[PDB]
Amino acid sequence: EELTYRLFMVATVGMLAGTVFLLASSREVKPEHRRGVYISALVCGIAWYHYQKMGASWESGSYDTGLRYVDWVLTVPLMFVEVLAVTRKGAAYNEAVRNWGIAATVMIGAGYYGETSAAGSNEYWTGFVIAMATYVWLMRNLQAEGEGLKGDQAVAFENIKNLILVGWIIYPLGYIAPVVGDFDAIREVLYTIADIINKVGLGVLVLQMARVQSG
Amino acid sequence: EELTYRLFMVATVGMLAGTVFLLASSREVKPEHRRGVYISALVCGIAWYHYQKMGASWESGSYDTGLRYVDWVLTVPLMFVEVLAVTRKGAAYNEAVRNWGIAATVMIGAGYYGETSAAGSNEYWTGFVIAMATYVWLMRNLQAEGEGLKGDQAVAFENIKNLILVGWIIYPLGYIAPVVGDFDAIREVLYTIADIINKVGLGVLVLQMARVQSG
Ligand SMILES: *C/C=C(C)/C=C/C=C(C)/C=C/C1=C(C)CCCC1(C)C
Ligand SMILES: *C/C=C(C)/C=C/C=C(C)/C=C/C1=C(C)CCCC1(C)C
Repeated sequence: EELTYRLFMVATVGMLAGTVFLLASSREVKPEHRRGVYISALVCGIAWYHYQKMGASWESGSYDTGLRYVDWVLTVPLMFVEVLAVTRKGAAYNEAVRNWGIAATVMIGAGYYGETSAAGSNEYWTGFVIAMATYVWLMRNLQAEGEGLKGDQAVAFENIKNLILVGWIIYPLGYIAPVVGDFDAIREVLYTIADIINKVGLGVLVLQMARVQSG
Repeated sequence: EELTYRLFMVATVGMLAGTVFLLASSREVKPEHRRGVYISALVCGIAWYHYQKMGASWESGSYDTGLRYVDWVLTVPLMFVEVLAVTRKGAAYNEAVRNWGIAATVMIGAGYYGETSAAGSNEYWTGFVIAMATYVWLMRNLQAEGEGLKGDQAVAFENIKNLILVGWIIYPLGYIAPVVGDFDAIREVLYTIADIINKVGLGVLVLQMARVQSG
């Protein structure tokens, strides 16, 4: 139980560092590519706040699984937005933002729907199935987003895509874990680590893409 | 105590109502003038969320006074943004957003600094002066913003400006109340009512300006 607490504080500090790093480095890219960088720092700042609330809620003996999903419902759509903001602009950006944003919201909501039921129950499987399908629909969209890119942009986008494809697998895995057995304490540890890597990492890589686009 | 709880619940409903009204209504204006409407819906959505937490917190017995400031620090800057979204575009917008945003953030921060100390204390008066100066600077900026507007836009903007000018006076007044005397229960009530009116109201008027700009 102490490790779980300690990791919430480590994440708190990492998310803040990520936020301030990204805000500081935003001045280093051309204004027309800063949007993604700004949304990235926002994601990290939201996560910074929620990890503080998670950490307080854990050492007080009241730990709300709820606070995790509140974070995800905000940050997951925004993480798609970070990415779309460096791959698109104009009407096409506003369209993907709406369409992918809604899909990411539905994924997390289906998740929460299933999570708040008995594991193995019908609600649980329904949640999994609908979120998993939306997850797949999003990963496919993200894979399609790279087609047409050239040179250093293609390489920069390849890194953002692969961070999400590989890095986000742990979330559905964790959801499934407990029907396979007793993986409850470990899931909380792994998700925290994952969140730090996925949110600071993606910000960094969005910042790298924006620099490429600025040279 | 009971009225305060009651009002929290009413606010929660009112903020949600406002959010859905503004999102539904966003299709009725041209894409180029929707931004301010979208931010106004966001503003209402954030307050919806915080008022649910404020309600639940109030029922605890031990009510967290910081929740209010968490909402303000997010929403107050966004309200200035939703205003600048209908009075500005391009570079000017982005600059005003940064600077008025910072200013608004500082105002609420000073407030919080002073609110988290003894009433009458040194810390208290410092928070007040800094927040008030910043408030004054903002209102003076808001006033200047209408210059050059003609006809129906000048009228629509007069309404935005007067909602903020008149509607936000209650906040610093409530801050000073405690040093006159015992006003803790009533302040909560008045801030709640004010928030509904200022947040939903401003959204409606930004929508109305967007409609005017839409022809
Ligand atoms: C910063 C946080 C991130 C990127 C969180 C991502 C979470 C997911 C991709 C969750 C996915 C889920 C499914 C695909 C199925 C099971 C239900 C969820 C919500 C755990
Ligand atoms: C939706 C919430 C709104 C529009 C809240 C507005 C809050 C203020 C304008 C607060 C202002 C303050 C000062 C001018 C001085 C005393 C400290 C504050 C923060 C209460």
